[PDB]
Amino acid sequence: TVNLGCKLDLKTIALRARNAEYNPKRFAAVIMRIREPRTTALIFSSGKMVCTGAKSEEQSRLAARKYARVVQKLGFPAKFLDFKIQNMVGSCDVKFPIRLEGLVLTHQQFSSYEPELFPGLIYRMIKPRIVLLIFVSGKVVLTGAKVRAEIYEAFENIYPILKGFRK
DNA sequence: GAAGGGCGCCTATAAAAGGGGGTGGGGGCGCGAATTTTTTTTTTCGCGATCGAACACTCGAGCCGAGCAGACGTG
Repeated sequence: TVNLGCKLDLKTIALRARNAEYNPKRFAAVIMRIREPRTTALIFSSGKMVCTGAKSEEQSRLAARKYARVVQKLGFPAKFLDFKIQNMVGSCDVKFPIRLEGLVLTHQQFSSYEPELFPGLIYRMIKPRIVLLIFVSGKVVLTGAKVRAEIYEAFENIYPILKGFRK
């Protein structure tokens, strides 16, 4: 997220902008999307904006600055204030099938495998407090992170266990 | 045209931000919400209660008759 520091007129924005859309009857924020690092932003009337989609923190800082740029170019007193990363998402694969019934058995306290509902196992780490999604093919997705190290650490913890249930 | 293959959305997690929306916590006014029910019968009482209509005798105040006082007319 980032705060622009001033109030704006989203309808004018919607009118001016070329890569945006606005619908008060649907949602309050105006939606913008740029090809740079290919991203999307949520701009509030309050002066707050949210930026998602970047594949690195520098490019997200880059994209947000680019958004602040087009807002300036509209004639508005944009300010790059209070920039902060709120979440990071990662994934990887291990290339082998795995034992999930066992994993949920041996980690009952954390796991919440629901094969009926969502196909993969939901694992809630409490180290760098991270949420993982593990699938039978071996693919793994991670979220809840604030820095890359938490992903490597959370994965560094889970990888031996997973190899240990290899089929 | 029915049976089937293909395409694409669905649910899940996260996370924040703005505002509209749902439950309950608490409060309070209403007047219907009427549930109107035929009951369920159990009288067999059975007296002794209470209770208001029904009615008769006595007293008090006013009027009329007799007694008495005042006024009018004749001897």
